[PDB]
Amino acid sequence: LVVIVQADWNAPGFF
Repeated sequence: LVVIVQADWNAPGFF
């Protein structure tokens, strides 16, 4: 749900 690291549930980051 953030921008850093691979990608989360929707956003391109976990951090």
